[PDB]
Amino acid sequence: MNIFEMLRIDEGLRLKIYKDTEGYYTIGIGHLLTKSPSLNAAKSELDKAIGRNCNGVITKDEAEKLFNQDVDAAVRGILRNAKLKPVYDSLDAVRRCAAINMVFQMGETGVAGFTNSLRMLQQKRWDEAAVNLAKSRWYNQTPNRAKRVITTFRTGTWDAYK
Ligand SMILES: Nc1ccc(CCCc2ccccc2)cc1
Repeated sequence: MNIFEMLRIDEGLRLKIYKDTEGYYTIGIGHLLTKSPSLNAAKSELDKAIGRNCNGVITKDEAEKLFNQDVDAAVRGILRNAKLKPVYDSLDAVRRCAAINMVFQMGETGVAGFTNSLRMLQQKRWDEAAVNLAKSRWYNQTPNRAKRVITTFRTGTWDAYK
């Protein structure tokens, strides 16, 4: 198991525009296109992302290209973030994957919330961090996925994905 296999489990693969768990137009392996309710706006974003006229449909190769870019972008965002980088650097490789997973799903908009979770993770207080992480809109709205990610932070193993 690695971050690509982990996020492929959590996000799936769909080759036509679909709505994500929040109702937002998405394609591929969890590639968010737009939060606008306009399907036309989403199709424009898709064409811009692929560099061709797609009318809402892509191939698996193209979905995987966006996926590689999106994982890369999540990592690079963690490393540029003054609050996230020290915690990320403090973690082992498996727990780093859990961190990338959360930033893939939610961007960096939830860093100020999760301040306390971040401190517990840096302190390696794993059971306490797991309790705090679950006290969240994230957990309530996507509980099965959050439970998998939280188990990964708690244990440093892939048990929740096997
Ligand atoms: N949006 C959002 C972004 C970040 C978090 C913090 C938990 C994940 C993480 C843990 C360690 C290092 C980097 C990221 C929560 C919400």
